[PDB]
Amino acid sequence: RKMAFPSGKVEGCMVQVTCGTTTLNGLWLDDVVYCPRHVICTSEDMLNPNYEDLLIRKSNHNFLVQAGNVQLRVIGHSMQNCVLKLKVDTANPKTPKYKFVRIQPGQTFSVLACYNGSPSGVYQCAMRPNFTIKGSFLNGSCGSVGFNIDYDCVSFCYMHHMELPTGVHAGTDLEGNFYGPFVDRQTAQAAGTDTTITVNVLAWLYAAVINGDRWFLNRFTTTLNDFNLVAMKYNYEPLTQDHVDILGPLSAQTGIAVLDMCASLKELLQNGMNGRTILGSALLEDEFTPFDVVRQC
Amino acid sequence: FRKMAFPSGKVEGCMVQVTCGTTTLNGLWLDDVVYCPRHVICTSEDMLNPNYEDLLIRKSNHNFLVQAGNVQLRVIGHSMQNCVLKLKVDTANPKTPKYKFVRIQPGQTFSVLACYNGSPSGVYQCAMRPNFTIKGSFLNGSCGSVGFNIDYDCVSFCYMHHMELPTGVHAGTDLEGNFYGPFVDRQTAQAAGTDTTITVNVLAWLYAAVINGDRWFLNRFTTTLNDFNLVAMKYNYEPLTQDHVDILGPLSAQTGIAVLDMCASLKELLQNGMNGRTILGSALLEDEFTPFDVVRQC
Ligand SMILES: *[C@H](O)[C@H](C[C@@H]1CCNC1=O)NC(=O)[C@H](CC(C)C)NC(=O)OC1CC2(CCN(C(=O)OC(C)(C)C)CC2)C1
Repeated sequence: RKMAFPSGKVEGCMVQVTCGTTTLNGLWLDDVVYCPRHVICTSEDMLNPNYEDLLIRKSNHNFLVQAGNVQLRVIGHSMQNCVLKLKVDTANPKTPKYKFVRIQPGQTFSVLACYNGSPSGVYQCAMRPNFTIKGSFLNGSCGSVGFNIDYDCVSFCYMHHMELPTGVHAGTDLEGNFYGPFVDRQTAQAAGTDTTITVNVLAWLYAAVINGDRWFLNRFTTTLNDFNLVAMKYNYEPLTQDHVDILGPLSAQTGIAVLDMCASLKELLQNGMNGRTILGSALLEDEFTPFDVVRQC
Repeated sequence: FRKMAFPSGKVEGCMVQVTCGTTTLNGLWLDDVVYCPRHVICTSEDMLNPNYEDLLIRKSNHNFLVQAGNVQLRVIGHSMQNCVLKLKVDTANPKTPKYKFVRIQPGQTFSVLACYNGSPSGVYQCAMRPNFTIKGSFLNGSCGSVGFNIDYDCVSFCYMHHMELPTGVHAGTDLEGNFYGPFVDRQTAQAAGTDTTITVNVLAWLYAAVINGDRWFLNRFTTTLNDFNLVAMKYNYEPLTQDHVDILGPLSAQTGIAVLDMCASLKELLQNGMNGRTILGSALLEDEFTPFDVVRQC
């Protein structure tokens, strides 16, 4: 089961940011609201926005920030990469303990999808190897954030900016740097070739075993390098030794050597699933990390 | 299409732990009442075939430890309603949302906030199967975790977790303590009915496919509801109810495809199969998205 982190600590930070006829979401932490800088653009502006130029021509009072029914007065503004930072005259008493992190491709996070500053849904995503995310984001979702929670600490890793023509999504870290080769401009952008997150597929196969499901297992084995030759042929990421290490706990728990599960996955890549399904899926799933699997088994 | 859960914060603000002796589970604190599974009053050997009424007569208010985090909530009354305990406490929860208690129908989906020792671990979307089980992620200590939907700002609580079945699926009650399906809160081996496919949700999925321009499977014909139901059961599909036809109304209006015409298309898919084709990029028909879910994501 794909499980998201409880979203309450993040819900308490979501606000609405408006500039002109453009409205999206902001993240209110202490006395600063973070949001995508393209809020300052109009229709025309978005095709090729000179953001430093557009920003210098804005005043604080052109930014309407609403926390529910309350307006928050903007007393200062600055831009860090693709994120706008609006200083407000009120501190958010619901600010959690937090940090800003930049996540690695293959890592997972929860997304709190919001519209008009109001939380609407929560779901689990992975940072794809090509630095897209297979999100569910509609008009007005920009400024929705992604996060992980460790203890009481929220690690914010993603802020939402755009959708690509293939229907996947792109955004930045909370420092405003995009994941991937994308730009916050209204143009058709393609991503690099995506690949499948191999260490996560292996984790999920282990999960299917832990769940008493093992039709895909076999007696064969493989070396790491020979597995990786086949993996790359099928646009799977190569498996590193640290990935093998990371899979130990699941390996121990099932008594199945990592490289034995690699030999099972190799057979699936070459033969297909021949109708059969694994944990309900006709497709090999690659958006559970080993941690995700462990913490839920 | 993703399994998307509701934001969990309004429910997180209601979770507590309830302990009797060394047995700890979760409870739901709304206004000045805490709701939890009655089997908190059981020891190990009580769970085999508990006499709940005789177990409760021995208990007093001061035997219940209710905690929000580490802070004790004093219990000032107790009673049993079906399979839930209602513990009256001396503090009204200041985080109580607007809420309702609803009893859902099979096929309906809801979010579960999986909790341990009163602390949330994760949130996910569940569907009530036609055999009144859910495929959860519930570990020891998860009992009392709740399922819910959020409409406007109103939380509709529909599920409270009580047990696991020998096949690994899960069973529980509504917030009035009435089990979904033919299960009892005893630690005995109980079997669920053979499960079936949630027809109304498949139809919702086919409407979703049409909304996104994937409509090769629409045929020129229609059917009666009875004829469809008799065929559907031969494929281990749930028969449709009138309420099912009704909740497909909005998607039928959005697409202009009458419900019974879509039923005719599905019947053809069942009888002829997919013939190598895909719908929304899958050869499998999805049955855990409700008509409401589809609309929320389109
Ligand atoms: C901010 O809320 C918004 C979020 C977008 C809106 C729709 N889904 C989203 O994630 N972001 C923006 O509007 C971007 C602003 C720029 C200044 C960066 N622009 C875009 O995201 O580009 C448009 C979305 C787009 C529309 C058409 N098309 C499409 O229909 O795709 C399929 C897969 C549905 C056919 C591609 C995506 C271009």
